[PDB]
Amino acid sequence: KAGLNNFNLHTPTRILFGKGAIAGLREQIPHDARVLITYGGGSVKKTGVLDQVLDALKGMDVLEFGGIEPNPAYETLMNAVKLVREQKVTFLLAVGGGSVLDGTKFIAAAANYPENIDPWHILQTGGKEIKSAIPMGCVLTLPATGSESNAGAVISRKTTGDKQAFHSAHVQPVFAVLDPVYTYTLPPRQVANGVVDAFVHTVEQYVTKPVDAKIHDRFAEGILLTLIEDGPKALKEPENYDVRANVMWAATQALNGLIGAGVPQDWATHMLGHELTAMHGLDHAQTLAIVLPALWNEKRDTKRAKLLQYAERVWNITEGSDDERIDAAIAATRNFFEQLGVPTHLSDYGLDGSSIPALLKKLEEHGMTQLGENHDITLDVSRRIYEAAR
Amino acid sequence: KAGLNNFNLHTPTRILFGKGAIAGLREQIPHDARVLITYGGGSVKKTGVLDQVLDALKGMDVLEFGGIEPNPAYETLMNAVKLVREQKVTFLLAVGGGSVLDGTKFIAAAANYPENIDPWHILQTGGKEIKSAIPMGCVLTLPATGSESNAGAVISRKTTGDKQAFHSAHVQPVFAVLDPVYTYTLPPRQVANGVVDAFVHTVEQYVTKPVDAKIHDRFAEGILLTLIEDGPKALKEPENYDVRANVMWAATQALNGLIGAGVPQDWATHMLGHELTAMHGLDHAQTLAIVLPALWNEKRDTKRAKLLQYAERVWNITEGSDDERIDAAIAATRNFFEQLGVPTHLSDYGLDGSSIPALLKKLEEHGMTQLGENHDITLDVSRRIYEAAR
Ligand SMILES: NC(=O)C1=CN([C@@H]2O[C@H](COP(=O)(O)OP(=O)(O)OC[C@H]3O[C@@H](n4cnc5c(N)ncnc54)[C@H](OP(=O)(O)O)[C@@H]3O)[C@@H](O)[C@H]2O)[C@@H](O)[C@@H](O)C1
Ligand SMILES: NC(=O)C1=CN([C@@H]2O[C@H](COP(=O)(O)OP(=O)(O)OC[C@H]3O[C@@H](n4cnc5c(N)ncnc54)[C@H](OP(=O)(O)O)[C@@H]3O)[C@@H](O)[C@H]2O)[C@@H](O)[C@@H](O)C1
Ligand SMILES: [Zn+2]
Repeated sequence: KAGLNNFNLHTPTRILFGKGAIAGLREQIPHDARVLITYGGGSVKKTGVLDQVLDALKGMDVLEFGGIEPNPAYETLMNAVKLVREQKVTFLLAVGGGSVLDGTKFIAAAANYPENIDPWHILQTGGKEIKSAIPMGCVLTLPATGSESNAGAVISRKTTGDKQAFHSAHVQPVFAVLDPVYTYTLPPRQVANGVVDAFVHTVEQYVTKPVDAKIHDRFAEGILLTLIEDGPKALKEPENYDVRANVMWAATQALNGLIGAGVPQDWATHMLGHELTAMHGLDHAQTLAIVLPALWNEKRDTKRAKLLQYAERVWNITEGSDDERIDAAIAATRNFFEQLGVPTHLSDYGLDGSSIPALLKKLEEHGMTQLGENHDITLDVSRRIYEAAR
Repeated sequence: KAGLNNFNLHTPTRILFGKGAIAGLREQIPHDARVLITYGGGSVKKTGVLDQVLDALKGMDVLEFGGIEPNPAYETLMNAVKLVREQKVTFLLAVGGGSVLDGTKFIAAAANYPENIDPWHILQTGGKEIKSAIPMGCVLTLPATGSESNAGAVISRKTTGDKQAFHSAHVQPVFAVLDPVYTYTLPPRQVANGVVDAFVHTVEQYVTKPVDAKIHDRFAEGILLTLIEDGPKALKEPENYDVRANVMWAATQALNGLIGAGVPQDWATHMLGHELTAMHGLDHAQTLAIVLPALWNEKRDTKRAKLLQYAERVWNITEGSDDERIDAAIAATRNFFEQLGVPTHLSDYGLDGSSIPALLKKLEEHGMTQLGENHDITLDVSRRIYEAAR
C-alpha cells in the first residue's frame, strides 16, 4: 500500500444541527448586512421553511431571489448576479438543496469577478482565478451533496448543454443549518438520490488506489454502512427523526474534505455522469447509479484491492476468487441503488446509447479525456463504460 | 435508543499534515506579527525540530520561551505571560506536545485577562469568562491529546496540588503542523501514552448511553480499531511513516469535537485521573489506564448497551452472556493497555491506595461530585472505583 500524501485541510463551516436549529441562525448573520435569501422552485414556500427563515431574520435588511432549479443554470443565476451588484448585497443565505447552495456559491463569486469578464469563465477555469466572494451561509433542505460544508459547486449553461464544476475556498459557507425535520417533506425520488450521491461521494474517495490510511478507510466504510442501513429506512419511515438525522449527517461527512484528505480520488463516475445530466436531463444521482457499476467492472483491476476491502467491510463478502467477490460487490451495489428506486441502465430512462458518440464529444470539449485516479480513462474507455451501462 | 441532541460544531483549525509539512508554516503567520515560540524541557532542541521552526521563520521577529514541563505548571506559565505583556507578543507558536500546547493556550488567554485578577481564575471558572486570547498555532511532536485542533487545556498549579481544565473557543489554534516524522523520536512510554489517551478520549464519547448516532459510532469504532491495529506497531516499527501517520491522525480525530457532537459524554475517567497526576505525578495516560477498566466494571449496568456494542464492533466479542461479553471486553481493553507498556493497577506504580481519602477531598474541592454521562458518580462511587483500581 502507498502512503498518505501531504495535505492541507481546512473545514471552517459552522454546523448548527438538529430539530429547531434555525434558532441559532440570526446570531450568525452580521446585523448590518444586506441579506439576499436564495431559494429553489418553490417547495420552501409550500413547507413553511422559507417563512421560518424570514421570521428568524425579522427586522433585518433582507431581499429574496427564488427560482434556482435542479442543476442550477447560469441563465438563472445571472439574474441574481445583476441584482446582487445593483442592490449591494453583502451576505447570501441559501435555502434549499445542493442546486440552491451551488447556484449561490456561483452568485457569491460572480458578483466579485472582474466586471468585463463573463463569469462563466469561473467554470472554464474551475474557479482557480476567484480571489474573493460574498460570504454565505445555508439552510439545507436536502441531504445529498455535502455542499453545505464544502468549497465546490456544479453549474450548468443550459443554452449550450454544459454542466461543469468549480472549486474555491472563498465559496465555502460560513455556516450551515442542518435540521433533519426539514427533510421529511422530500419526495422519495430525492431521498433516494441523496443516499446514492452520498454513497458515491464516499466511494470516489475510498474505492481507489490502496493507501494505508486506516482512519480514512474506517470513516468511509462507516458512512457506507450507515447509508445501507438507514437509507432504505428513510423511504419506509420518512418522519423517523433518528433515521433522517443519520442520513443527513452521513451526507455532510461524505464530502467535507475529511475522508479524501491526502488520498487518491477518482471522480470519473461523476464526470461521465455530468454529461448524461447535461444532454438528457437525468437527475445527478441517476447518472451515478448508471455509470458506477459499469465503471467498477471496467476498472476492477486497478481498483482490485479496495473493491475487495469494500466487499468485505461494507457487504460482508469474503468467499470465492477475487473476481467472484468483486462481481458480488458490484451486484450488491447495483441492487442497493435499484431497491432505493434508482435504476442502473440507460435503457431504464429510455436512452438506447445512440447518444454515446455525442457524450464523448462533450467529454473531449470539457477536457475529460484522461479520467480516474490513474488518469487512464480515455475516450475509448469512457465509450466502453457508457456502452456497458446501456 | 435515544436521539442526537442539537449541536453547534465549529472546527476552524487548519491542518498542515505530512512529511516536511513545516514548509507551509511561514505562510500561516502574519509577517508583521511578533511571534513567541513556546516549547518544553528540551527535546525539541535535541532532535532538530526547534531549529526547523526558527529556519522556517527566518528574518521574522521571533522570541523563545522554553521550560514547559509535562502537566504545565502555573508558576512557569506566568513567567511567559509577563514576557508576552512586556514584549507585546501578537502571536504564539507552540512547538511540542499537549503540555506545551495547553500551556500556550493558557498564556494566550491569561495575557489578555484583566490585570487585577489572578488568571488562575480561568481554571476556577473553566474558561467561561475569557473574552479574548492571543492567536496561536502549533507544531505537534506528540500525538495524544488532540489539543492541536480543540479548544481545551489542562493546567496545573503545583503549589496547591491542582490539575484542572478550561475550555474557550478563543484558544482554539488557528493552525497545526502535523508531521508524523517528528513523532519518530518519542520514547516508547510516550508513544504508548498517546495511543492510550486517544483510545480513552474516544470511549469517553462512545461507551456511554445508547443514542442512534450511527456515524458517531462508526467513526469512534474506527479510531479504536485503528489504534488497536497500529498502536502496537508504532512501538515495534517507530520509523514506519504509515503507522505513525495513522496514530497521529487517530489522535487528532479523537477529540476535535466531531465524534462527540450532540452525544452523551462521560469524562469521569479523566476527572478521577487528573487527581492521580496532581497528587502522585503519574503521566496522564497512566491514570486513564488505571481508572478506565475499574470504572467500566462499576458502571457496567448504565453502560451495558454500549459496552456490548464496543465488545462486538471493536473486539469481535459475540459469544456468551452479556456479563461474559462485558468481562471479556474490559479484559481485552486492560490487556491492550498493558501490552503497550501501560500498567493498569495503582500497585504497578508503587501506589497502595492509601491516598484515596485525600483524592476524594481534592475531587470534592474541584466540584467533581456528580461525574459521568448520568451525573451519578458520587464521591462514594469514586472511592469504590479507586479501590477497585488498586
Ligand atoms: N457542491 C458539490 O460538491 C456537489 C454538488 N452536486 C450537484 O448538486 C445538485 C443536486 O443537488 P440535490 O441536493 O441533490 O438536489 P436539488 O437541490 O437539485 O433539489 C432536488 C429537488 O428536491 C426538491 N427539494 C429540496 N428540498 C426539499 C424538501 N425538503 N422538501 C420537498 N422538496 C425539496 C427541490 O424542489 P424545489 O426546487 O421546489 O425546492 C428539487 O426539485 C446537482 O446539480 C449536482 O450536480 C453534485 O455534483 C455533487 O456530486 C457535488
Ligand atoms: N488539551 C486537551 O484537550 C487535553 C490535554 N491533556 C493534557 O495533556 C498533557 C499531556 O500531553 P502529551 O502530549 O501527552 O505529552 P507532554 O506534552 O506532556 O510531553 C510528554 C513528554 O514527551 C516528550 N516529547 C514530546 N515530543 C517529543 C518528541 N517528539 N521527541 C521526544 N520527546 C518528546 C516531552 O519531553 P520534553 O519536555 O523534553 O520536550 C515530555 O517529557 C497532560 O497535562 C494532560 O492532562 C489531557 O488531559 C487530555 O485528555 C485533554
Ligand atoms: Zn486525556
